Amino acid sequence: MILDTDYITEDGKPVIRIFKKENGEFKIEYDRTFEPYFYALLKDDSAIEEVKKITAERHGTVVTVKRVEKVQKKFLGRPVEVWKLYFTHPQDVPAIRDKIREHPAVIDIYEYDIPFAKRYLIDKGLVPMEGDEELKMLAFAIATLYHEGEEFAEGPILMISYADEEGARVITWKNVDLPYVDVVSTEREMIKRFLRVVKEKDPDVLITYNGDNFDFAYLKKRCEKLGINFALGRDGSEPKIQRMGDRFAVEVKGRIHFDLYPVIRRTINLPTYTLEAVYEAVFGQPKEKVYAEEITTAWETGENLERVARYSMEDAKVTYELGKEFLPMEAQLSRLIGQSLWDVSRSSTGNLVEWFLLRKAYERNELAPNKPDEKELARRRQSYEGGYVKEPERGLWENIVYLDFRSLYPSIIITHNVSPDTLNREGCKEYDVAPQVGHRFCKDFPGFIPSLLGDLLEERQKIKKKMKATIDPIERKLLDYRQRRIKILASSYYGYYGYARARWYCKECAESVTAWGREYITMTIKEIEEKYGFKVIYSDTDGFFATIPGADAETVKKKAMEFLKYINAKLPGALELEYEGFYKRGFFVTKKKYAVIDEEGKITTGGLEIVRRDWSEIAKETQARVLEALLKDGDVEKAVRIVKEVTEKLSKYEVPPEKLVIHEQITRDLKDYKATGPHVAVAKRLAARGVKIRPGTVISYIVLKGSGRIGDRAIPFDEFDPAKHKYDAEYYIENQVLPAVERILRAFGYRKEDLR
DNA sequence: GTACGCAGTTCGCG
DNA sequence: CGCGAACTGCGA
Repeated sequence: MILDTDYITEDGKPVIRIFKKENGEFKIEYDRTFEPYFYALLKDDSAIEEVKKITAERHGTVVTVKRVEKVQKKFLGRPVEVWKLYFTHPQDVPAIRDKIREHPAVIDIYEYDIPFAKRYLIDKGLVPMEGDEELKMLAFAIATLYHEGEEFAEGPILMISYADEEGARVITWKNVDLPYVDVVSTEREMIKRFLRVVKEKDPDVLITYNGDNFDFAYLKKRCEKLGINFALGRDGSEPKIQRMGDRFAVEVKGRIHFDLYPVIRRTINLPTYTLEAVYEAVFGQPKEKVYAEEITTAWETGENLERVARYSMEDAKVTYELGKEFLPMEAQLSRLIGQSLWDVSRSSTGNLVEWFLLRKAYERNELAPNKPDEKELARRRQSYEGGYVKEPERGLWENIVYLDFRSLYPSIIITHNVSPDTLNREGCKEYDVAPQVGHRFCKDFPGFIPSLLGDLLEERQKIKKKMKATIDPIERKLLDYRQRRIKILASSYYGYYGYARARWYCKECAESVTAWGREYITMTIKEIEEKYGFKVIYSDTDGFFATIPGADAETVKKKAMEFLKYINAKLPGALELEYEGFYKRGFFVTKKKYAVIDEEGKITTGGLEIVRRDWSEIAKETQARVLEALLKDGDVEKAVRIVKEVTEKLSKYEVPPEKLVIHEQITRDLKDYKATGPHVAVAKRLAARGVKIRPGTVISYIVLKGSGRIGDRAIPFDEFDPAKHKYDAEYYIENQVLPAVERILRAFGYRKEDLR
């Protein structure tokens, strides 16, 4: 099983290292034969003699083109002639590529920003994370001494906890009477013992929760301050801190540093992403938080260090448990994308699609388009029309079916062969024509993306079959993870077409896909109303709710089935409308806001405050209980009484302040805000106290009693002192609970004033 | 990764 | 000094 690749330099030459786990043994394979390269498109072949002479400078050393070769390739499916330019070292390419591109005989250059070790995995056809190999994992976490207004890692690490299958332990340099605590004499001795623990356990994976931006950078700054060779790598190297975007990332050679934080952010939508919140959300068990101030107090007074050590131990333990849950998933993603787990677990959706496409392009001798430069990026900022949203027939409805298309956009892409290499391609004998926008797509050969998308959907169907028949539960689970990742990838192509930084960006493809989608959904709506007497209540992009006014439940279900058989004989190719469910009652608030209940009593909602992080729990729980009284009990009067009891508890300050927390993430640098709201005002006061605030930080605040701007009265919740602070009961009644429920109950004649 | 949509905060204008 | 526009977050 391949775990990772990198390269080192030997006498000026790159040597690829393939880190492997085969039959339980860590192994490094070395490859000295791989040459870095990129491509140049020339105005005339004779010009290669001049291009060959171009030089540049690296670390004082002259950079030259090593060797050149004319190759034939395809660009968007058309033959093209380019020159492959070879170099001695991969660091030669960034040094020289601009001077070559700028040459007057060079039209353009291609595949010039592909990192050498990832180039290697593609060109050799190697796939990471294949095989039945069991990886050894170890989570760890640190606890530190913090003083307000200090510089990063000015204070010592107090505890290092670690956990694996055999349990969890805490190393610390004060005496703590717990059986899982190992006591050492100093911070230095604690770090050194932790190093020895890692070396002795020799894990394949190190699991952290936010180790990329806290724990490893803290350990490095302490190791520097203390003069410790932080030799975590299997080659004896120290952890490598890399800048990645607005943030950092930490790699450990010969291991995989698995930081759960970016994995969870792009996998689960949660109100906050504290370790405690993620743990409870995933396993349903509570984890108590101990705050820095309590840690510092406990360390400085020596009082109650057992609480701190238990917190530290639980940190490592739940980090291990979350690692066990999420690593096999990401490992299947790594295998599907064909790049290392380290890279893939940290990569955005668009980047994941692009690396998969780069590999498929290589396999098909297709030269890759470049990422856009600044000019082209500005060219690509125009938008296009999206999905169809019908204005709902607002109110309460009965006996509702929901019908939707199976993977509408992937089905359109495959059926109509929507791809940049088929778009308006001349000389074909069959075309499909996008409605409204008019773009033509040739059908004479599978387009690059349709062909890949069809293979993905097919393989996903084969995997589900093998799952049902396999007796190995491990294989079945890993197959499950793979088929789920394939589905996600399949559903990512449409958005990637519209992604202005995409190599294979194609606005014409994107808007053809949404144009066909609008046509298919509005055609279906028109047919079910005109030929089957349904009334469509609401529709958004790829499905609709409908009923037959005055018909009983079984008539609506039967007639819906008859309509499906009718309509699906009219839909071409992969398009398929399906019966998604039957709902006894549904309430439609506005576009994108509804709630329905099935015949078993389960309520599902779209777009309602109940799922939003920026609405307080008191409002969300009140909305949930109202929806229960209406859809499940038909008891409007009960729902009204519920809102009144809630507002009465807020008025008497009887609601627990925990239910009053609002969460809103910071989306940009604090400097770039044109307007300041509550969460921005709270972020700025925190940052004014030294607190790191980056895009993606979730501000969790509560609104206190007073007047003026809400922003002026908002404090972070973990500063809420129930004696020094009184929350704004009128705000939570008037701006949170009542708005969330008024838009529902007004359909029955009530206004806000009747709900207090 | 995309477009479409609601709606709460804040501010400024007339 | 009510009303709307800008800004903002997050919801197929």
